[PDB]
Amino acid sequence: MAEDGPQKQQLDMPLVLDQDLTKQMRLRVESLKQRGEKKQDGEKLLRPAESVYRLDFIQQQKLQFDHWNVVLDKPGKVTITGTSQNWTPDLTNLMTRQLLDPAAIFWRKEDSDAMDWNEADALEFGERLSDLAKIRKVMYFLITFGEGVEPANLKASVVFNQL
Repeated sequence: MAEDGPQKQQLDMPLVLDQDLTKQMRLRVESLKQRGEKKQDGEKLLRPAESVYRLDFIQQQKLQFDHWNVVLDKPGKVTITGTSQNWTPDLTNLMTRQLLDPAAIFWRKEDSDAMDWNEADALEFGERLSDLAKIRKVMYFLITFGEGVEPANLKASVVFNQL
Protein backbone atom coordinates (compact mmCIF):
# COMPACT_ATOMS: atom_id res chain seq x y z
CA MET A 1 0.00 0.00 0.00
CA ALA A 2 2.98 2.33 -0.51
CA GLU A 3 1.80 5.77 -1.67
CA ASP A 4 3.56 6.42 -5.01
CA GLY A 5 1.88 9.85 -5.42
CA PRO A 6 1.26 12.58 -2.77
CA GLN A 7 -1.47 10.38 -1.20
CA LYS A 8 -3.89 11.26 -4.03
CA GLN A 9 -5.63 8.69 -6.24
CA GLN A 10 -3.82 5.49 -7.38
CA LEU A 11 -4.93 3.60 -10.54
CA ASP A 12 -2.85 0.43 -11.04
CA MET A 13 -4.38 -1.95 -13.65
CA PRO A 14 -2.75 -5.30 -14.72
CA LEU A 15 -2.72 -6.10 -18.49
CA VAL A 16 -3.95 -9.33 -20.07
CA LEU A 17 -2.23 -11.43 -22.71
CA ASP A 18 -3.08 -12.42 -26.34
CA GLN A 19 -6.41 -14.13 -26.38
CA ASP A 20 -4.95 -17.58 -27.12
CA LEU A 21 -2.32 -17.28 -24.39
CA THR A 22 -4.84 -15.58 -22.13
CA LYS A 23 -6.71 -18.77 -22.69
CA GLN A 24 -4.03 -20.27 -20.41
CA MET A 25 -3.82 -17.32 -17.95
CA ARG A 26 -7.53 -16.78 -17.29
CA LEU A 27 -7.72 -20.55 -17.32
CA ARG A 28 -5.44 -20.04 -14.30
CA VAL A 29 -8.33 -18.61 -12.38
CA GLU A 30 -10.07 -21.91 -13.02
CA SER A 31 -6.91 -23.83 -12.18
CA LEU A 32 -7.15 -22.63 -8.57
CA LYS A 33 -10.83 -23.61 -8.52
CA GLN A 34 -10.55 -27.23 -9.89
CA ARG A 35 -7.07 -28.91 -9.92
CA GLY A 36 -4.80 -26.01 -9.07
CA GLU A 37 -2.23 -28.67 -8.00
CA LYS A 38 0.40 -29.17 -10.74
CA LYS A 39 -1.29 -26.51 -12.86
CA GLN A 40 1.42 -23.89 -12.33
CA ASP A 41 0.34 -20.25 -12.71
CA GLY A 42 2.47 -19.75 -15.84
CA GLU A 43 1.39 -21.08 -19.29
CA LYS A 44 3.02 -24.45 -20.02
CA LEU A 45 2.07 -24.39 -23.73
CA LEU A 46 4.41 -24.18 -26.72
CA ARG A 47 3.25 -20.94 -28.40
CA PRO A 48 5.01 -19.15 -31.29
CA ALA A 49 5.66 -15.75 -29.63
CA GLU A 50 2.66 -13.39 -29.29
CA SER A 51 0.84 -11.98 -26.21
CA VAL A 52 -1.78 -9.12 -26.73
CA TYR A 53 -1.98 -6.33 -24.15
CA ARG A 54 -5.73 -5.76 -23.48
CA LEU A 55 -7.08 -3.32 -20.87
CA ASP A 56 -10.03 -0.87 -20.79
CA PHE A 57 -8.99 2.72 -21.60
CA ILE A 58 -8.18 4.52 -18.43
CA GLN A 59 -9.71 7.67 -19.87
CA GLN A 60 -8.99 9.65 -16.72
CA GLN A 61 -7.04 12.25 -18.78
CA LYS A 62 -5.54 12.71 -15.34
CA LEU A 63 -3.68 9.52 -15.94
CA GLN A 64 -0.09 9.29 -14.87
CA PHE A 65 0.78 6.33 -17.14
CA ASP A 66 4.18 5.65 -15.42
CA HIS A 67 4.96 1.98 -14.41
CA TRP A 68 5.07 -0.94 -16.84
CA ASN A 69 6.62 -3.58 -14.58
CA VAL A 70 5.90 -6.76 -16.49
CA VAL A 71 6.78 -10.26 -15.21
CA LEU A 72 6.92 -13.87 -16.36
CA ASP A 73 6.31 -17.03 -14.32
CA LYS A 74 10.13 -17.32 -14.56
CA PRO A 75 12.90 -14.71 -13.81
CA GLY A 76 13.75 -13.26 -17.26
CA LYS A 77 12.50 -10.50 -19.57
CA VAL A 78 10.07 -9.85 -22.47
CA THR A 79 9.85 -7.60 -25.58
CA ILE A 80 7.23 -4.93 -26.23
CA THR A 81 6.44 -3.96 -29.88
CA GLY A 82 4.43 -0.80 -30.70
CA THR A 83 2.66 -1.38 -34.05
CA SER A 84 -0.43 0.03 -35.77
CA GLN A 85 -3.88 -1.60 -35.54
CA ASN A 86 -3.17 -3.19 -38.95
CA TRP A 87 -0.86 -5.60 -37.12
CA THR A 88 -2.52 -8.14 -34.79
CA PRO A 89 -0.30 -9.89 -32.15
CA ASP A 90 -2.64 -12.84 -32.63
CA LEU A 91 -1.95 -13.06 -36.38
CA THR A 92 1.50 -11.44 -36.10
CA ASN A 93 4.20 -10.84 -33.44
CA LEU A 94 7.48 -8.94 -33.07
CA MET A 95 7.83 -8.07 -36.78
CA THR A 96 10.97 -6.72 -38.54
CA ARG A 97 11.90 -3.01 -38.34
CA GLN A 98 9.97 -2.14 -41.53
CA LEU A 99 6.80 -1.72 -39.43
CA LEU A 100 6.84 1.09 -36.88
CA ASP A 101 8.16 -0.79 -33.85
CA PRO A 102 9.87 0.96 -30.90
CA ALA A 103 11.26 -2.02 -28.96
CA ALA A 104 11.00 -1.28 -25.26
CA ILE A 105 12.20 -4.04 -22.93
CA PHE A 106 11.69 -4.86 -19.24
CA TRP A 107 13.76 -7.52 -17.39
CA ARG A 108 12.66 -8.81 -13.96
CA LYS A 109 15.05 -11.21 -12.17
CA GLU A 110 13.93 -12.33 -8.70
CA ASP A 111 17.37 -13.75 -8.04
CA SER A 112 18.46 -10.29 -8.93
CA ASP A 113 15.66 -7.92 -7.95
CA ALA A 114 17.02 -5.65 -10.65
CA MET A 115 14.92 -4.20 -13.49
CA ASP A 116 16.63 -3.07 -16.72
CA TRP A 117 14.30 -0.71 -18.62
CA ASN A 118 15.31 0.23 -22.17
CA GLU A 119 13.65 3.66 -22.41
CA ALA A 120 15.21 5.23 -25.53
CA ASP A 121 12.89 2.87 -27.32
CA ALA A 122 10.11 3.31 -24.77
CA LEU A 123 10.55 7.10 -25.15
CA GLU A 124 9.56 6.82 -28.80
CA PHE A 125 6.74 4.67 -27.44
CA GLY A 126 5.89 7.70 -25.29
CA GLU A 127 4.55 9.13 -28.54
CA ARG A 128 2.61 5.88 -29.02
CA LEU A 129 0.69 6.61 -25.80
CA SER A 130 -0.60 9.89 -27.31
CA ASP A 131 -1.91 7.82 -30.22
CA LEU A 132 -3.75 5.87 -27.51
CA ALA A 133 -5.73 9.09 -27.00
CA LYS A 134 -6.94 8.32 -30.54
CA ILE A 135 -7.55 4.67 -29.57
CA ARG A 136 -8.81 5.96 -26.26
CA LYS A 137 -11.45 3.32 -26.74
CA VAL A 138 -9.17 0.55 -25.40
CA MET A 139 -5.56 -0.45 -24.69
CA TYR A 140 -4.17 -2.89 -27.31
CA PHE A 141 -0.48 -3.68 -28.02
CA LEU A 142 1.86 -6.40 -29.27
CA ILE A 143 4.18 -8.50 -27.09
CA THR A 144 6.38 -11.53 -27.64
CA PHE A 145 7.96 -13.93 -25.21
CA GLY A 146 11.51 -13.93 -26.66
CA GLU A 147 11.14 -16.86 -29.10
CA GLY A 148 13.15 -19.66 -27.43
CA VAL A 149 12.42 -18.72 -23.77
CA GLU A 150 9.06 -19.26 -21.95
CA PRO A 151 7.63 -15.74 -21.09
CA ALA A 152 4.60 -16.96 -23.09
CA ASN A 153 3.23 -16.62 -19.55
CA LEU A 154 3.88 -12.89 -19.10
CA LYS A 155 1.52 -11.55 -16.40
CA ALA A 156 1.96 -7.77 -16.67
CA SER A 157 1.44 -5.15 -13.92
CA VAL A 158 0.94 -1.37 -14.41
CA VAL A 159 1.14 1.03 -11.42
CA PHE A 160 -0.03 4.54 -12.33
CA ASN A 161 -0.84 7.36 -9.92
CA GLN A 162 -4.13 8.94 -10.95
CA LEU A 163 -4.26 12.71 -10.38
